[PDB]
Amino acid sequence: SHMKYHVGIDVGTFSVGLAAIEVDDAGMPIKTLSLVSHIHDSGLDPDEIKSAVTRLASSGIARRTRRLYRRKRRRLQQLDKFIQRQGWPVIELEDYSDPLYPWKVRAELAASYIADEKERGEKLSVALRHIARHRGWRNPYAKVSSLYLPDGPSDAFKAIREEIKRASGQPVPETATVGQMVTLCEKLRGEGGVLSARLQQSDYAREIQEICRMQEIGQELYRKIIDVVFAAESPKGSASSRVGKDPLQPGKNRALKASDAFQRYRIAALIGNVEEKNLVFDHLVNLTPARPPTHDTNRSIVNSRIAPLVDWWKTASALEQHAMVKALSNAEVDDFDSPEGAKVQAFFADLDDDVHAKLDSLHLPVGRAAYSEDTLVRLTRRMLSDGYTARLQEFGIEPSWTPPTPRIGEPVGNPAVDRVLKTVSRWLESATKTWGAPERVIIEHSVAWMANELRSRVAQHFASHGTTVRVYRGSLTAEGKLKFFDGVGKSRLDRRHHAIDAAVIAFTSDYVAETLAVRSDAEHRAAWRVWCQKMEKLSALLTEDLRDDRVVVMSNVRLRLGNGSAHKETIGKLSKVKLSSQLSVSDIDKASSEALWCALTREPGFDPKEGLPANPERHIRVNGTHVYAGDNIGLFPVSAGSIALRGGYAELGSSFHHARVYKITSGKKPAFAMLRVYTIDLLPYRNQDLFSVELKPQTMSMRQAEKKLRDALATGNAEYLGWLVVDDELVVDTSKIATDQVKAVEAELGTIRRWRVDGFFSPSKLRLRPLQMSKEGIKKESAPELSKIIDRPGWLPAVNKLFSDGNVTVVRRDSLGRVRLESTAHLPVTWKVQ
RNA sequence: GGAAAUUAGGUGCGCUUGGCACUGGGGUUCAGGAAACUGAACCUCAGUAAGCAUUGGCUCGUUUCCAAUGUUGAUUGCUCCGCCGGUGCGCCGGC
DNA sequence: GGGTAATG
DNA sequence: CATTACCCGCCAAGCGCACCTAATTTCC
Ligand SMILES: [Zn+2]
Repeated sequence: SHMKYHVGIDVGTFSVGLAAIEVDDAGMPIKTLSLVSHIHDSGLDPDEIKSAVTRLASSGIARRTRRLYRRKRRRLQQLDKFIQRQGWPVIELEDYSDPLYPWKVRAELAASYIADEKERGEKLSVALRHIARHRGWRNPYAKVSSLYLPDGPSDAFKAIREEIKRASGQPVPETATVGQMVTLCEKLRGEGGVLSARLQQSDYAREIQEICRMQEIGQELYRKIIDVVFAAESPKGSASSRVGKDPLQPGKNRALKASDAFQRYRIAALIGNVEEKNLVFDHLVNLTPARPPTHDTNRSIVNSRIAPLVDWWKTASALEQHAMVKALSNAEVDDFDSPEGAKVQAFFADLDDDVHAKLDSLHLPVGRAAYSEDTLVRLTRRMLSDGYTARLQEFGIEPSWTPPTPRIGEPVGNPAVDRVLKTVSRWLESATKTWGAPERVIIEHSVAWMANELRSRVAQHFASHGTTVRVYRGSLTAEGKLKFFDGVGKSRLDRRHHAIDAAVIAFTSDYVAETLAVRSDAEHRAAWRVWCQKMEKLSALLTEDLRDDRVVVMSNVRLRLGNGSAHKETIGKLSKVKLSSQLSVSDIDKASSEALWCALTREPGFDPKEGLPANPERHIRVNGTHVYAGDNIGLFPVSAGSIALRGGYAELGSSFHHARVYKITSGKKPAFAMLRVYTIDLLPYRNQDLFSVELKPQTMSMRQAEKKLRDALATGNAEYLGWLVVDDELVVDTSKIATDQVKAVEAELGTIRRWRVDGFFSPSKLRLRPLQMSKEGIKKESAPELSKIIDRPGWLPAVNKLFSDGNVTVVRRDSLGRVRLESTAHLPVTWKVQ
């Protein structure tokens, strides 16, 4: 389009004010193109009760924990295979009748020799498998070899040792293993017994060591046992995948600190910051001996006084010892592929058991450089042959060069920031592809990192079209006569003020920018006269849009199947009932599986009202498994939707993906019901349209549904009209269906016809809140009805009452806030409930 | 304003571990009982999202079974389908 | 904050 | 139908990648 306009962007803590106003050729506002107060969830996990935990954070904890249980099972499987290769038997502890049998064996093995070769191996296998389960803690980067010569007893070991001395009275504070202290007590696990059990793997390795001495087990096998019992993956190269990149040379990973490159680079940087001959002379001394810098890694390596290491350092080539640096640093992956690293790795086998612990005491510098190894070396070479100035000539980079920025929507790692970045990119792209590029983009308001990154990302994005981009401080930003919901001029309750503040921001001249912050030069005064002429012209446009309610308050919706944890974490005991018992319809709907529900509901004696009568001769098949009248079956003890899990059960919670809306034509009068679809009932149909997935009556979603809707679906009197999702926008006529507290809100604040879907409260009730309002605007002098409707729990209308007499329309919008009535791309579309 | 090296500090995540809690199997010892039995402490093993993918099986399941291995399973808010746009069939983005 | 279970 | 009480699993460890803030020397 040939229209010229300005763009104002207001960044809030949980909102984004987006504004674009058509501007005259001189600078006067003409028409408002798009006013949007975009609200976001800050990327937070809804199931974390507002402890400021994002989905990314909780996903990672679940991801790592899920792997932890897998890694723990692999260890115990490998230990059993290691025990069987030694001719020892893998005996289960439930075979022995003594519940404390593993503790007795661990104390017996650490005291005297065991005669029988069979009994000695059977009890060693019992003691080893037990220590592996509760094996204490070690530094994750410390390798197994750090335990071949275990360290002295930990502070926790000494603390527990004195604890038994007090409770038992008879102490042995000398050469006592963990097993033989505990054995004489005859409540360990928990807060009370092991006093939080802040133990160490070295303490358990010491117990294993003494067991090996008593059973005539040399170091050749003790070491091999320590390898298996204390096996663990290392977090060595865990950070190697998320390393930044060189701006000058994109494809190369950033240089690693404590490398011969960076160290020889670093001191070259300081001398340059003249004597164009004596540069290299000074550098020679600085290389090989605020304070001056040095080749810190080489100094740290030699001083270590590790006799076997120092011999390798001089004999190894510069490239060979470069691999030694990567292997010792906690940020690099050991390779075993190149010959160099294979030599370093081969050296890592022959060292004595006393050498290993000395390696962990050594500390190399940690960090990353801005450029990359090849660029690090190349500039020192060019630095040597010269006296920034040294850096310029290497790349043919025009001196004004700054490292480029990614696309606007490129995520940065912070979930709250990535919400804004992706939103601003989407809106500008929709704005650009409609009215072309803008003339000015002005951005306003820890969170300032967003605003800075926006300007940089936006400026490069619009560099071709010559668009000015500016940021301003929040205090300078704030420095009218508009009518909002709660007050005049200013408002914290009305969410439309975010777009209004963004509109004013699109018209802040830089000469006005000085005086605005100043108020909290002759030409500066000429600007103010032009400015007020624009502002007074702008004020009229927003009043109309505020009156016509053209300011759009909106948020995105989440339609994918995955949405946090799929059920509650607490597990409860199931209810077991003999099959011959009397089973009402309520009892059958509490069955722990769908197959059980089908077997019970397909019985001949089943009645849709009375259920199943007591019958000592009823026969039931569940997944080919026959169940007699004398067998127990599992039922949920609660009416809540749940799943059988880990022997017991767990409640599904608020894990609704979407809710479907039905019209029930029963002949009496058309009624409206609602089906809340659980996330779990859409798992087998992940690859389909979730809103068209045929849910079967056996699914929990169906059984938890309003009974009226269930009978209608079984007869064909329920018409699927559409689906709702959390953060969907509704238009509601509250004249006939508003509750008393809603009307009290509406009387004080005006009729509220735009509502937002915040939850699916009951199988028959919605959770709605006013779309354009925020809780922070509720003052102490306000009415208590506002806190009920806006804060908690909100308007909770019945689905049938709301849709029958509310004249409700579900409103979906595009990125510019415009109502979307039809879509070629099969995107969510506005529809009317009728 | 910005960039490099620095000293001080913060935020956000990444990786591997350590303890519990919960449910299930087992076991011992108690409390109360005349007993049958309850119930409580402990100890031990196991599960620790639901699932999805591959392989191989069964009684081959619209009551969707079993076993092994892997898992990015839960960031990226318009699922799926479709059309473009980048990217290393898939990922990201736009409608 | 969400929902369930339980009252008006 | 509307309204209200009450329910939700937690705590450590060492390290490293990213980014930001406040200062000093150069240089753009
Ligand atoms: Zn049968």
